[PDB]
Order: sequence, then structure tokens, then C-alpha cells
Amino acid sequence: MNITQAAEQAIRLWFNTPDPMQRLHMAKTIRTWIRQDKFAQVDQANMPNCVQQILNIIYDGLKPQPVQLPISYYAQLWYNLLDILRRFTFLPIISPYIHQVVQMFCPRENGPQDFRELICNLISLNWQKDPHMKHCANQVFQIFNCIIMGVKNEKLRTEFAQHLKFEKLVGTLSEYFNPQVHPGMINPAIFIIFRFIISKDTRLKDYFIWNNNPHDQPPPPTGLIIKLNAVMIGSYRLIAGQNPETLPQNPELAHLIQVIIRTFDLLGLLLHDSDAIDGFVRSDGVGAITTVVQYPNNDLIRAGCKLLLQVSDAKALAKTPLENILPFLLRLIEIHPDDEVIYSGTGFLSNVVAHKQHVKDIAIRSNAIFLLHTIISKYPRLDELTDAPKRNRVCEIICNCLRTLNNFLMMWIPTPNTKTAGPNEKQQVCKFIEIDILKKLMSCLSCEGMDTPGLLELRSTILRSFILLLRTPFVPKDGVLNVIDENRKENLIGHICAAYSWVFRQPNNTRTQSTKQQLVERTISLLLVLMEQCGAEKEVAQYSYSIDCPLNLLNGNQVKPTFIHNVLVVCDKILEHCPTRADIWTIDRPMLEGLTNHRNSDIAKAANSLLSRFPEN
Repeated sequence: MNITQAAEQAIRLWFNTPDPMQRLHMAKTIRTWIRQDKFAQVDQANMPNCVQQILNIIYDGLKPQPVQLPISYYAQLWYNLLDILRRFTFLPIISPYIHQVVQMFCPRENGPQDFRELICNLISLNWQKDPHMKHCANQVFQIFNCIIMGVKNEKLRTEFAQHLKFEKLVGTLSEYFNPQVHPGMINPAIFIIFRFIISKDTRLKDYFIWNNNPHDQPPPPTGLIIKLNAVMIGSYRLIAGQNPETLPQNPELAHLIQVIIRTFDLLGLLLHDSDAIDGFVRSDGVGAITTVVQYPNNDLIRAGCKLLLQVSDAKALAKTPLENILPFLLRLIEIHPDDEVIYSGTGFLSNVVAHKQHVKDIAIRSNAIFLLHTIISKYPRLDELTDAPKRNRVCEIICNCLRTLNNFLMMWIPTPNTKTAGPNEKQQVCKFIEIDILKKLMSCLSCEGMDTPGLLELRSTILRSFILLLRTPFVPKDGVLNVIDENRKENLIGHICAAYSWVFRQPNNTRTQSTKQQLVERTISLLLVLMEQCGAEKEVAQYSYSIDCPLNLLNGNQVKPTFIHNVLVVCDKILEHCPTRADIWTIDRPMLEGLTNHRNSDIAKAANSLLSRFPEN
């Protein structure tokens, strides 16, 4: 018998030859046949049947034989058969028939006899302790990895995913994340599988996390939140001493680093909503990451910070000890050369300080205000940035910083319902009215900055920053309007005006409408603040020739009472110093005469102050 004939007979005899040692001999032969031939001799139209025969031998070979046999034998039989299977999942010639491989996983008996439960049992952890069987495990992992990374037909992917969703498999996978397992034992393909089965399956996600427990209790020790955090920490304990210089010749170190990254990634995908995110935070996830990103590997730090950003809005972060974490993150932001980290950190910072007084207090005590100035100061103007990704990131970094600052400024501003700022806090805040940063922020308002998706939110946020700085008692107001940029030769008013005019040239879009409106409202609000706070009623009015009549802002369904009042007052103040605009503007006189009889006494009063300014005709 020659190769092909040796295979032919092997296939033919298989299902009538119950002899163990003949089956192994037989299996070795079919394998070597594939190994060499790469199927090219079999007739194309017989291929479905030829593949199906092999697959049925594979499936039959993996079944437990009635006689008592040594583990050593199965390991050898299975290695050959699983190797054929593996090859059936990457071999160009077989790919039209790949759905036949997937079909095999589809259950029939719902018991330990199905193909999938035989495959599943081979990657049980205890097999990694076995000197022979651990190689079959590593092959099954390559098989999953081949199917998952390989098949492009979306309907087939979906079916494969469905076939995998059974108790014994999810149990088997989780067992790798138990606290007593050394993380050296975690095959990387386990991540690949988890990503695959949870992809767009919310209920499975909540099952892994919660284990049918209530979402307000501690996440259970049997669930993944506790398991994955102990894996991060376990791996970190092992790499912590290790010199990162050894990396290129240190596969164990490389492995554990990638375990950490893949664990960050999995946690990212699992924590899909508020309750999941909160659970993570109450299980000390933030401390866990923060501890782990101490290790000087940049891929690791990026992935850690990405996950911190994702969890930064947790209300449970009001309860976590942040006295050590926050200073470390501030320090990391100060020194790390990567813009993705800067972005992630500052993003984390603004969310974490939001609505949390004691958290604001930690940030400020660790010089967060000085740091925000530094991060903003270090970047060039947006118009100096050529590549889009980079400019938009810088734009988001500045936005984050200014959002952080605004959260602080809010505390020292007198409300009807007064906190005092210390000597150091005052002078750090006052760095923001230095001429260079005013110039930078002014440029951001008015640069012919191109397609930058986060520009709208930056511009709205800068206006807010100016509003709060100028409403802040200890901030000097004398010099702000004397700052004239080198490029447009304009002061703050002109840049404010250029942004306002810009918002109206922008495309209409329900996604952005909310922010455009808040930018318009803040423009009006900042024009008033400048008028009152800088003693600049005249100059604000005359430097505002570039904007059309603000009254026309009320030509819609605008109900916000504070906005209406601001529009009316700013208009009246403008006509006090530039009377002729009253004849140049084109207003809805009925509407204005309407507002004279408004429920609000302030609106009604200002409306007929303004009406008196207009030509009777």
C-alpha cells in the first residue's frame, strides 16, 4: 500500500476495525497522507464527502473506547487526529468545506458524547498537569484560534458562537482564572475564546460577572470581576521585580505582560454598563489597575489607563480611597511621554473629580491645577498640527484639562445656596490668566482648525472656562481684554466672535445640536460676564460688530428662561453704546412685544427696555 492507498484502506476499515492499536496506526497514516498530499488528488465534487469521512473518524477516534487503556495511548491517537482537525481549519484547499467543521460542534445528544464536549474536555486544566495530554490541549486551543480568527462568513461565526454556549465549556474556561492557578498556565487563546462568545451577548456578560446574583451586592467570588483582578495582581506580583530590559530574551515575562493586557481588554468588554462598572469599582478594580500600571511597559500602561478612562464615571468612585491613587495618576500624567496615556489620565481625572468635593480636594492638594496648566501649555496651537488623529487627540487633551479646571472653579464661586481658596490654590488658578495661555486658548477658539471632531466640545468648554475664571473673586480681570494674539491681531472678544460665527457655518445634525446650543448660550453668557466683570460694556459692544442681532436667537422654541433674559440684556447693553445697530438689525417685533407680557418679571422688564430702543416705524 502506497500513501494514498494506505489512507483509502484506513478510511474504509476504520468503522469495522475496533482494534485500538490498529486505529492509532490507521490515524497516523491518514495524517501523513494529508501532511504531504494537501488533498490535491481527490475529485473536487467528492470533497464534501471526503472531508466528512475524515471528520467522522476524528469524532469517532475521540470517543472513549470500551476497553481499559493507558492515557499515553489516547494522547498519541488524539494528537494525530487533532492535528488533522487543526489543518482542516487553516488549509486553503479545505476552506469551502469549513462549515462542515463548524457543523460537527453542533450538539445532538446534549451529553458527554457530543463532539463539542469531547473537544471541551481536552482543554480542562488538569490536562495541563499531564505530560502527554497537555499537547492535545495546546492543539485544541489552536483549533479554536483557527476557526475564530479564520472564518469570515458572519452567519457561520454566529452559529459557531451558538454551539459554544453550554455550561461545561464556560465552566472549563473560567477554571483557568481560579486564584490557585499560576498565570504561566493561561493559554492566550482563552482570551480569544472569551472575546468571541461574549461578543454582542449582554446576558452572557452579566452571567460571567454576576452569576445570577443581584447587581447591587458584591460581585461574587465565582464571577469574573474577582477572578480577573486576582489574575492581574497575580501576574503583577511575578513581573514586579523583573528588569524590563530582559524582555526580548524573557518569554515568561513577555507572557505575563500579555496576560495583564488581555485581562484589561477582557474587563473592558465585560464591563458593559453602569452596574458592571460600579461592581468593578467596589471590588477594588481601580486600585488593582493603578498598582499594575506601575510596571514600566508602555503597552501595559496604555491598556491599563484605557480601562481607567472607561470606569471613570462610576459613582462608587465617591467611596474608593483615592488618597494614593490620584497622586500616582497625576504623577504618571506629568512624566509619561505618550499622548494616549495623557489623554486617558486627564480623561479619568475630569470624571473622577466631577461632583466629588473630597476628590477635588485630593487632586488640588497634589497640585492638579499646576498640572493642567502644564499639559495645556506643552502642546502647539491646533493649526500647527498636520496629521488629523494627533490634532484631535491634542484637542481632547485640552478639553479634558479645562473640564477638570471648571470642576475646581465651581467650588470658589459664590452661590445663593462661599468656599475659601488658600494661598497656593489662588496662585495656581491665576496662572490661567497669564498672557501665553490666554493666547493658546484664544487660538483654539478661532483657528481655521480643520476636520477636528472634538473641536465643538473644546470651544464650548473654553467659553465655560472663561466664564468661571471671570466669575472667580480672586482672579485679576484688568489684563484679559488687553491680550491681543499675534495671528489674527484680535482680543478675547474677536475670538469669542469667530467661534460663534463658526458654529453657524457647521453642518446640521441631531448628534451635535445639543452642544451647538450650549456654545451659543455660553457665548451670550460670556459676553455679559466680560461686560460686568471687566468694566468693559463699551468695548464689548463695539468689538461685537461681527455678530448679528442676538435677539434672532429667540426665533425658535427657546424656553430656557435664563437664556432669554441674557439675550435681552446683552442686546440692550449693545444698543446703549452702539445705537445705530438698532436700525441695522432686523428683529421679530411681534415676538419682542410678546415678551413684554412674560410671566417672569425680569424678562418682561428687560424686553420693554429693549423695545424702546427700536425705530417706532
